[PDB]
Amino acid sequence: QSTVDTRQMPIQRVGVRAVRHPLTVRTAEGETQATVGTWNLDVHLPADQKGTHMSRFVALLEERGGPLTADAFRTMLATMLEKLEARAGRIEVSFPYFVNKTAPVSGVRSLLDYEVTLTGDVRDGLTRVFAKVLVPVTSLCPCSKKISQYGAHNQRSHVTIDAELAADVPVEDLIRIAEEEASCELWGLLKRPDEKFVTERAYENPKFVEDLVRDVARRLDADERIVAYVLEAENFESIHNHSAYALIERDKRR
Amino acid sequence: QSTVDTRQMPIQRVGVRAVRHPLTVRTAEGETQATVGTWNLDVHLPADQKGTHMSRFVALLEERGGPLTADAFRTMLATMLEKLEARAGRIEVSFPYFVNKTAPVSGVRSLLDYEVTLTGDVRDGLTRVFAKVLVPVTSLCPCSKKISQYGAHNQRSHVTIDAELAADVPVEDLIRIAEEEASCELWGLLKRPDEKFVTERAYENPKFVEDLVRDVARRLDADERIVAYVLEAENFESIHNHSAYALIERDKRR
Amino acid sequence: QSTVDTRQMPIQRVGVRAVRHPLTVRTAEGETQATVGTWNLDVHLPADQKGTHMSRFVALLEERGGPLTADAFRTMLATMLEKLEARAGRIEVSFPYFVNKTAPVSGVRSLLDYEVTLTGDVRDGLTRVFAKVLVPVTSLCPCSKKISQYGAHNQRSHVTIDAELAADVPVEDLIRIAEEEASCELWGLLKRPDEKFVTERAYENPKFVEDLVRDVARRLDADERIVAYVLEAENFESIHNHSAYALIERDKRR
Amino acid sequence: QSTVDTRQMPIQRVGVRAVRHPLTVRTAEGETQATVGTWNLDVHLPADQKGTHMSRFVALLEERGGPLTADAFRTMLATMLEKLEARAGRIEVSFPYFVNKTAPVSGVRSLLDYEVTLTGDVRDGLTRVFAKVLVPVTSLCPCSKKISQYGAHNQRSHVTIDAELAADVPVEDLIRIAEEEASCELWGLLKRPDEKFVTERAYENPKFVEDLVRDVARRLDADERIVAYVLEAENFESIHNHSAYALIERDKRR
Ligand SMILES: O=S([O-])[O-]
Ligand SMILES: O=S([O-])[O-]
Ligand SMILES: O=S([O-])[O-]
Ligand SMILES: O=S([O-])[O-]
Ligand SMILES: O=S([O-])[O-]
Ligand SMILES: O=S([O-])[O-]
Ligand SMILES: O=S([O-])[O-]
Ligand SMILES: O=S([O-])[O-]
Ligand SMILES: O=S([O-])[O-]
Ligand SMILES: O=S([O-])[O-]
Ligand code: NA
Ligand code: NA
Ligand code: NA
Ligand code: NA
Repeated sequence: QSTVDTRQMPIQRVGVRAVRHPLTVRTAEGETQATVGTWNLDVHLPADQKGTHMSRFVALLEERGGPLTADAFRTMLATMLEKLEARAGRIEVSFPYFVNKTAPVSGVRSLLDYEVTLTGDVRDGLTRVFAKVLVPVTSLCPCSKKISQYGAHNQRSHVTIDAELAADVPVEDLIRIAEEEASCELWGLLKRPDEKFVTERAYENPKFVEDLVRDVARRLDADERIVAYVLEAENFESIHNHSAYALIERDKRR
Repeated sequence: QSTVDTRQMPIQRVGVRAVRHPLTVRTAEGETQATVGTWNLDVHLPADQKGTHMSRFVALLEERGGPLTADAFRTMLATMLEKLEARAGRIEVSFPYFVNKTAPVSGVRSLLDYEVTLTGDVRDGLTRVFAKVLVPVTSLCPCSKKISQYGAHNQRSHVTIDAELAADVPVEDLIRIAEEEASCELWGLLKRPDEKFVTERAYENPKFVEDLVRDVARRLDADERIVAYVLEAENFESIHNHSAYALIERDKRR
Repeated sequence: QSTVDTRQMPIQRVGVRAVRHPLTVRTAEGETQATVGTWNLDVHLPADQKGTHMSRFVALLEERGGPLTADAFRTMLATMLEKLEARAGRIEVSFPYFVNKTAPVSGVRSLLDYEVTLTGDVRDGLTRVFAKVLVPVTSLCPCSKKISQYGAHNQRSHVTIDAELAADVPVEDLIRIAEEEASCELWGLLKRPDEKFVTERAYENPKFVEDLVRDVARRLDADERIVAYVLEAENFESIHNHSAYALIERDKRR
Repeated sequence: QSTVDTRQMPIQRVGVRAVRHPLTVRTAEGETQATVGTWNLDVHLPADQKGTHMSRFVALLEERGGPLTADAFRTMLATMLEKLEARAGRIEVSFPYFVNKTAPVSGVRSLLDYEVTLTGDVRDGLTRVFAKVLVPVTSLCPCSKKISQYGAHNQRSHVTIDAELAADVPVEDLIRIAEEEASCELWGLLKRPDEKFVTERAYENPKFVEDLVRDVARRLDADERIVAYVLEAENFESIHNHSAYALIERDKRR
């Protein structure tokens, strides 16, 4: 339980990685969605302690019950520190999140999948909560449209908003900013009139990666509920075998 | 070596998987191209033989020298069967492959990467060789262009040609067929005149995934060198979070 | 809607790939488990038809309701052929599947995740249903144990049973054969006495990949409910950076 | 070039991502090793500049020639900033790296593959260079061995050393530190005497993930060349479907 002097050094994170467990989450309409999560749970290990208890992190996942409300997630972080007899720990869980969506012209309903990561960290007595969402959208190239007699190259794009939250934000709030700022958002089901609509909206609203990151960042900068964010936009170029990438990091405290 | 009756059954494939190993390949331009390969080497195991020798498959990779050519690959398949004391075996290697390309208007030269898989199988008295290439290309939707006042949804597409070879075929020949049948091919480096060119040609040549596979299949059908093939085209839809997909399978001997 | 003569050729499969949709499944205890699936839905396209309707495949997923019982899956395949106006189609869905498990000595309960793929194909008037499960287990090397004064090298292994089913088989039935034939099965939560138990059981039951595939195959050969299977075992070697792979394919009809 | 006030904000990172390109690296043994790299090239964008030139980043890759050495990598970072007309930028390349290795007893020679990431960042008037290597090793559980009558659960482990360099360090030096501190290192080709050797040494040298990271950290702390580092060790538990994980982060300037 105690370290040799050559091993007398603290470990910032020690725990389980990639544990797959089912979870239930709460929508902005208060409804519960069943999803599967990949969990990472770790604690700080004091220089003197030889090792953590790995079994306890799995035990905590089995014990937990109910929707993963922002309140339960904070409770889980505190439960882990008590179960593991630790003073500092991180819990991270990623899962696919589905929003029912209405086609722009037809009104036909379809689910779209977003990748959501929720991270809680307790270090220096300070509890920090982060919500990260990957939103798939459509991007059209302004240069292609300007220099071409007809057509404009467009590609699927991923906008990743990772935000430290001062207060509760629904993920739908983060998804909405990316979808509104995108040349055009994505629907799973589109009838012919909808395809006409999204083809035309994207062309009318071309955006480089730089344009998209700046437009999304300005909206994030205005939401007080967000204290700090890392914003990434990746355009999977249709005319190339690589991607165009823009990153903006903001810490309002600083 | 020796099996119990309960374990007295032949194993069609036994050996090593995912062995990463450097390899040099003689190109159509006669350059020796150095690339990294993931190797799968396996042999049929007779009911009475309890196990193959795993170390020998790795030893063959270390022993082998010089550029990989169609003749060298066949020689390796025979060498392995002799080394492993086996009558039937399969060798599969997948590696990134690069072709220097010339931009359509400016003529600027850039590398484009393809995924090549070379597979040799000896079984039932027959030696079969297969060349599989994943070709990245551009696809433009004919419906989007027809129904829209402006624009046409376009996206990166992968054309996978998996061909059993009656006669040796350079990978470049398979890549060329896919690139020619695509709405537009892909270049790593495009100048603004090139960007204008590829935007326009894609628009002038819209193809559905069904149109793309059918056009590639017709070229494969006309090729005396290819006895049989499994052809796949996937369109990574810009307007959707999923892909459009088509597969044509054909055996000339049928 | 009709093909040019150069494009007058049938396409075996045309449809959507990698569509992520939530689904509910039924356990062998008849209970319902909520899981997320990646769906692939395609139909055969007659030479004359220019193209399928891609929107309909997504519409079918949105329309479907209730647990995905083996009876619903057959109904869905028929519904798709009618919705898409086709005569032949394939529906494939993969999802993580969780079984609550009891530790061997402590009796502590933990969930384990398996990858389950369910595939339905309707071609030549014939309906075929396939259930594929990836089961994670533990493998110990017989050679290492025999030649070493102490210790024996052991690694996580994946056993993949893909089976065409004459009649309904619960996935738990397929998982059980792999877990019983493995040097030792896997538990998410293990107390110290359980770790002693699984350390010792694995050592007492060493199995090469060949031994494991043959032991599992014999059990599959005995289950009439299975008409044909592809069995794969991969050992992720702890002493190497590659894997040991064994494959057995059986078609009882043949 | 020119921004609106709403888009008047700096972008910390803008450029190309996931560009695949061949590269040659001079090895510690002075051999020129040809490998395939995935490149990420980005530059800081000033608030007033509306966009970077994407084509130039690809042009630099095509233009660059000769083996990648520490000096050459620094020269490329400067070349890119001049080519892109930028004052701050990052270049990151990841490639498979092979070291010929000698078996512990038989002395047979086999290649072992590592994942190398070289990152150069110029920002805030400071140029920072980092070498990151993923080293595959073997880990044996000390608890399994102590509590069991026979055997000890062991598994492949990845040790990732991400080091900021005060002075140039060959990747081989980082790999050696991880291999020496591991229960046992990995060889591609092992003869039966070698198998006996590595089985026994691992058993005689059991390490927990906390023990492994602490031992590697002590070597890194003693190294004058490394100013700072993020050290990760992941044990892909044979007895579990998840991984044990530990991370130590250290900045000497702190
Ligand atoms: O590595 S664990 O068992 O503290
Ligand atoms: O499987 S989760 O990453 O969507
Ligand atoms: O997990 S996100 O907060 O980096
Ligand atoms: O799996 S055995 O034959 O090394
Ligand atoms: O191995 S490829 O030819 O399917
Ligand atoms: O729209 S489809 O038929 O490629
Ligand atoms: O995400 S499913 O493949 O487990
Ligand atoms: O999807 S399985 O049946 O090959
Ligand atoms: O090409 S743009 O994204 O500067
Ligand atoms: O880029 S690596 O040094 O984190
Ligand atoms: Na463009
Ligand atoms: Na379309
Ligand atoms: Na072994
Ligand atoms: Na253990």
